[PDB]
Amino acid sequence: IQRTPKIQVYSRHPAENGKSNFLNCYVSGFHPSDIEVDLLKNGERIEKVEHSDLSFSKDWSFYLLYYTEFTPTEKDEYACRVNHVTLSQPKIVKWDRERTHSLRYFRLGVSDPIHGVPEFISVGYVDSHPITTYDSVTRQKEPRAPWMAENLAPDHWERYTQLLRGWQQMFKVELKRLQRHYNHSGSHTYQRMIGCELLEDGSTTGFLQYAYDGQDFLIFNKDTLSWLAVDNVAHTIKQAWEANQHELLYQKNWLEEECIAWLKRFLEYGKDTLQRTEPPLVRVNRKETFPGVTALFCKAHGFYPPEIYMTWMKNGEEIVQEIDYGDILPSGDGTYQAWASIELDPQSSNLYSCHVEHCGVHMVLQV
Ligand SMILES: *CC1=CN(c2ncnc3nc[nH]c23)[C@H]2C[C@@H]1C(C=O)=CO2
Repeated sequence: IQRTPKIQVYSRHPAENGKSNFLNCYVSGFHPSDIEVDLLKNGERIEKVEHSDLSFSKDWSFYLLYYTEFTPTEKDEYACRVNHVTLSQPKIVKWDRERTHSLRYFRLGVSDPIHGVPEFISVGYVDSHPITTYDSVTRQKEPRAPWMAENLAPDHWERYTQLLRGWQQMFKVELKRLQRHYNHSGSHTYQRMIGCELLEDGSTTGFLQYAYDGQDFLIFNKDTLSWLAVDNVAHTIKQAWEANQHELLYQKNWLEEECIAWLKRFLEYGKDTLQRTEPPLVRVNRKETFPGVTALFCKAHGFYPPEIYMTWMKNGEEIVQEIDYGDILPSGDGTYQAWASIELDPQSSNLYSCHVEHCGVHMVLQV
C-alpha cells in the first residue's frame, strides 16, 4: 500500500520581508521511501539545500525536512517540488502567506533500490533525536549526536557494528523469503521497530514490530512471548522464530531492562538537549482575507518538547466547536511551531480568548 507524501512549506521564524529566515519543506507520511525533493525560487531549483537524514515513524511512514537559508522578497515566489511513486508527475506546493521519554531503534530494508540509497539502514532515536546511524553503504555505526560521541568508547562502536552487519544480512535474506512467499517482483520494503518508553512515574513500556511494505506484519507480545502474525506468510515466519525460546526471552528482557537502562544512560549524556524545556512564544494575529471575513490565529513557536495544547474559548467560558488547527511542525533549530485559527463572529464580539498549555505552563491571550 503506497502513501503519498504530506508536503508542508513554511519558514523557521515568522517571516518578515528583508529579514533572513529558513524555508522548510516538511515531507512526511509517505511510503515507500524513494523521493526527490526540490526547493524552488521563482520556479528555479535552489543549489544549496539542506535536509535532515531519512527518518522513520511508528506507523511505518517516512518523514524528512528540507531547509535552505533565504530572505523573503514580496516579489520572490518560493515553492517545493516533490517526486514520488504516487505522483505521476511532480507536485509543486507554493509557500502561502515531556516527562515521558523513549528509546527506539528502526531497521529498514529495500530490495532492488536501483538508487544511491542503501539497501539497509538502521537508526536509533531518543525522543525524536537521532542518536546513532548505520547503513549498508557506510558499513559502520556512527554517532548521529555529539553527546553520544563524547561518552561511548570507540570499542562500543566496534562491538555493535558487528551486530548490525549481521542484522543487515538477516534483513536481506528475510526480505527475499517474503518476496518469494508472496511472489512479489521489484522493490519491496522490510521494516522493524523496537523501543521502550520510560514514563514520568517510573512505569515502563516496550514494543517490537515488523512491517512488510509499510503494513504490519509481525507484532511481538512480550507478556506472552508470542509473535502475532497478520498473514499466513507471517505465520510461517512466526513459527521459525518461536522455535528459539531463548531468543524470545531475550526480547522481553532487552525491552524491560537493557532498553530502559540504555535510555536512562542516554538521557544523562544528552540531558542538556533532552531534558531541556523551551517555553512557547504565542502571538495572536487578525486576518481579513475577504470582505466580511475575519479570523484569529493563535500562533506558537520556538518550544520544546513538541507536546503542546492550544484552544480557543468564546467569552472565556466554553471551548469553540469550530476550531481549525495547524500541525506541530519542526522549525529546523530543534524547536517546534503550531497554530489554531477560529472564524471571528460577524456579530458583536464574544471577547474570544486563546489558551496554550506547554509543560505545565498555561498562557491565556485574552484579546
Ligand atoms: C546501537 C544499539 C542498538 N541496539 C538495537 N537493539 C535491537 N534492535 C536494534 N536494531 C537496531 N539497533 C538495535 C541495542 C544495542 C545498541 C544500544 C546502545 O548503543 C542499545 O540497544
